[PDB]
Amino acid sequence: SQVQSGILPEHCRAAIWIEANLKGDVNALREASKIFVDNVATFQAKFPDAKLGAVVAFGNNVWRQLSGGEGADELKDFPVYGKGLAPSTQYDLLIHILSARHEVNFSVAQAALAAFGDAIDVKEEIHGFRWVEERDLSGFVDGTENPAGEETRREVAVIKDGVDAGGSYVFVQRWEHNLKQLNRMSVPDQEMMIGRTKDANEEIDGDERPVTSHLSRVDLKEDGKGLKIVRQSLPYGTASGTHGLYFCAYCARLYNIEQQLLSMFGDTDGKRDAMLRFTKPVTGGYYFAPSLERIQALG
Amino acid sequence: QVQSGILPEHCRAAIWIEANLKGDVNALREASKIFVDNVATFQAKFPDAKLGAVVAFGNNVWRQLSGGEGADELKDFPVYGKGLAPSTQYDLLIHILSARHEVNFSVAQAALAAFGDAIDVKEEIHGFRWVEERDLSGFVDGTENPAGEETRREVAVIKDGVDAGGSYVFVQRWEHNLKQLNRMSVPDQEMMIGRTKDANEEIDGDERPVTSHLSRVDLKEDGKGLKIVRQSLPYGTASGTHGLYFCAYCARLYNIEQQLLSMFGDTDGKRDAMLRFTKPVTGGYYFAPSLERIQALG
Ligand code: HEM
Ligand code: HEM
Ligand SMILES: [C-]#N
Ligand SMILES: [C-]#N
Ligand SMILES: [Mg+2]
Ligand SMILES: [Mg+2]
Repeated sequence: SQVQSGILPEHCRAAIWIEANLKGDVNALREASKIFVDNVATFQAKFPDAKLGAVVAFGNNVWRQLSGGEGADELKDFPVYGKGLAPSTQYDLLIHILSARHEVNFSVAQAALAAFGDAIDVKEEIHGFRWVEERDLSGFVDGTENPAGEETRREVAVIKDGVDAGGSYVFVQRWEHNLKQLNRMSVPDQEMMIGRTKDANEEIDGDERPVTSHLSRVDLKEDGKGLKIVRQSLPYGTASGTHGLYFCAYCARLYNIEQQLLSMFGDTDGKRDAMLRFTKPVTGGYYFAPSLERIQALG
Repeated sequence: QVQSGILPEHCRAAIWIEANLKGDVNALREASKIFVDNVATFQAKFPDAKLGAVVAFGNNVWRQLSGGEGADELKDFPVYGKGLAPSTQYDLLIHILSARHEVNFSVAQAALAAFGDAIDVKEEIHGFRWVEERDLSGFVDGTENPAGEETRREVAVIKDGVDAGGSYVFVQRWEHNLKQLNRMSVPDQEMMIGRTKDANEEIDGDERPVTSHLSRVDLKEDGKGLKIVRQSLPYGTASGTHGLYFCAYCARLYNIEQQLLSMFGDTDGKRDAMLRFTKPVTGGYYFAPSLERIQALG
């Protein structure tokens, strides 16, 4: 019934994402997941000012085993989109921790690793940070059309009824920005690529921007109803090394996310997102975040 | 006028960049002036960040930029303990610290834009203050660090001569093995450090082993402490490499070297007990000139 604490929080400045494969028997994830959510409650009690939230989510094969094939009807392994333009790196477990304090997130990440122990093989650990003026590292404001407030975010992200009530589908994809390539583009060119102006963050009218602009690729409607998602993405990386956006989105329907990916990567109309001129996705996975009561009923 | 990153206390986050000079040493002259101007711009834009930064130079490049004048104690970081403390001496150190990691990141990008392809970045470490100002080992870090601008200036900043306003910097990245630490009982970890873990109380010098960290580094010469200004912070990922990025400033390189000779077995043949769970993997000495000296880089 109860949603996991990390799906809905807004404005968190820091996050940690851990993606891992299952090394042993899948049944090891049952007690580890219960221990971890108990650990999250302990850290929320110890650091109330952190406004800590976390999510434990599962890949298709593992979730089919843990659920006995019941529910999560849209869950599947992340496919390769655009025949390869969006790679697929589907793992078994996703742990997303977000709060106002990176140091508290770090302790929670250590608790997650202690709980799962050697049952998992960590493939990725990314430390996200909100950058100046809530900008992506490209220099464009991120966040503007993201669903706002608990009520609307719950409507978009949280499954309303049935066996999966309180759960959500998660999509994660790490992008590597080439800022030298971006800086070769004039600001008019970068704005036509995104579909919003850079300094003032004003939307460029849909009839004035290219159909390849990011907003034209992802602001999708079906008979006038927007295919909304709750984004929790953040910048990550080092200034001298790899950096970019760690894309993360929650939705009550995996469909909304998939339609945006088919659009961005050329599968819908043969055109692809103009942001591929300076950044590329290097990982990709779909996961199912059960409700807290469902995690308690894993035993 | 001292560089802004030496003296600030209680920084929440830092970025350290260590690099080698690829191009001409003269490219570091203009780049350093641009960078200190960028730091002043970021301090004006983000006053709440309490942003500071330091540009410091390795022995060979500082001898060229200074014409061999001053910085009498500067030298390439040697290995200590015949190898226990490795040496990775580079040409340039950029240290950025503040209350806001996001501001540090913009300043790091400005540093890389200023130096451009004249440098080869060897290391970039993003430090974060952990819960209760503890090191990742779980011990509080900073208790006996000089407190207040007056005392920190006395310890870190050169008082007179050509180098007035400058400071010597030492950086050393440590990689913690928390599995090895967790195999130790809390009393055994407490005798290794020389302070109690939860309460952070000093264990009397006559009660703790001479190998305890405090016994290795709380050194006195005729009753006067060999003080240093530490700016170290935890770093890393929970699943990968993590530890302490050690950073210290001192008006005399001597104080730092005496602590290293002690920790790594060169003084009395005994080594720091912390080597049971953590090890240093980089090491370098740099000279941080005063701001007036950076302006005069001609
Ligand atoms: C390099 C990676 C990406 C960057 C830099 C990026 C950047 C942005 C920016 C600057 C905006 C406009 C401000 C806003 O409304 O939040 C935006 C909007 C959006 N992005 Fe992305 N994005 C990225 C990847 C993605 C991906 C992979 C998806 C979905 C699969 C996505 C879905 C959205 C949605 C739904 C919107 C809101 C569009 C609207 O309704 O106006 N983005 N993105
Ligand atoms: C793994 C690396 C290290 C760890 C985990 C570590 C940890 C600590 C801790 C827990 C304290 C006690 C609290 C305090 O006064 O701050 C301390 C004190 C100190 N450390 Fe370290 N330290 C490390 C490396 C070093 C190094 C390389 C040096 C110098 C070369 C150093 C010099 C000091 C000094 C001067 C003190 C204050 C001692 C006193 O006057 O009581 N530390 N360190
Ligand atoms: C889009 N973020
Ligand atoms: C010691 N830090
Ligand atoms: Mg719209
Ligand atoms: Mg003492």
